[PDB]
Amino acid sequence: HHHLILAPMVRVGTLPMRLLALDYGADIVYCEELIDLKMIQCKRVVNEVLSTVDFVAPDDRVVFRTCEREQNRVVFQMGTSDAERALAVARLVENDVAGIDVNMGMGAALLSDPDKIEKILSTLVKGTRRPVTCKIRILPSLEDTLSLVKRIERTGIAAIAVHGRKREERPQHPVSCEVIKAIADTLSIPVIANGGSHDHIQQYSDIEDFRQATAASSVMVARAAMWNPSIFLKEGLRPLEEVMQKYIRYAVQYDNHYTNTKYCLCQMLREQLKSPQGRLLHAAKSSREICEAFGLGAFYEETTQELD
Ligand SMILES: Cc1cc2nc3c(=O)[nH]c(=O)nc-3n(C[C@H](O)[C@H](O)[C@H](O)COP(=O)(O)O)c2cc1C
Ligand SMILES: [Cl-]
Repeated sequence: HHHLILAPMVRVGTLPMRLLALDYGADIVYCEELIDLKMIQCKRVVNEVLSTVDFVAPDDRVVFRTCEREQNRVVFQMGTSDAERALAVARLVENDVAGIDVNMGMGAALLSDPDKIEKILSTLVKGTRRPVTCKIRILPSLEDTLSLVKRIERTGIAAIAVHGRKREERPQHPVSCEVIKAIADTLSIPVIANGGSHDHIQQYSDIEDFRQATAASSVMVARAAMWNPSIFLKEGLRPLEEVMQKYIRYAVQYDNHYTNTKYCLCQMLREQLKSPQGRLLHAAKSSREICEAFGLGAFYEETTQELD
């Protein structure tokens, strides 16, 4: 069995989506990118009410929320440009996560500064027992990409995710499978293929096809999982209505901010946002209003009473 990974996605990658992807067969779940400058201000809070581990900012906002169900499968992705700050964030979350990822697709800007990438990654590798990973974008020239990935490997990281697109490449531009294959061949660490949604990934069987075309260790899915998290289910895609209700149940059970639930459902609805249900969802001013838009009003009242 080759690993099915939920790609890190800002706003999308909150707890309900990670748990939903796990239900449908994802082996590893990356969280949304969280900026180190925000994380360093947080305190670890055990939440008995929700049975979660919360990372709470001084304004009482829960920045990251995790639970036991995903403890051995959640990869924390940080946005960082400083090694000491990166390590302090890693030290905060390491007991509640299975991996620490560094965003290098801060982000794309880091690829132009390999001394910084190297400093941050080597500091993380030496500072935590958790496997350290990074997610990169391919460089304009193959030789530069190959030198870069070898230099990153020499830091001691556990694996590398490769989005087969260059910094200036829009989602409409095709992915470079041949470049991902060149990286996988030159490295002894696992290489995770990425950048395959829509153009290559529309159904489950497409995942293994993308892995074989890139000769990679595993596949990381973003857009296709965002549109329908049941993309990870070997038996085939589940009806969207069924997936959205399953999503809302987790959003309510783990007290997800209604604007975040609304955003994730909007991403799944796509063209169906013009339907009466898509309209009810856009108008929703609370979690109860999202639930009533999807026939989960009674579930909301029952769940709420138990949590209160
Ligand atoms: C809504 C959205 C948010 C994203 N946020 C992140 C992020 O937090 N971290 C990251 O490294 N990449 C982020 N990405 C990039 C994806 O992880 C991924 O590299 C890209 O979508 C290509 O994979 P795909 O073809 O499976 O969608 C984001 C992509 C989308 C669609
Ligand atoms: Cl990216």
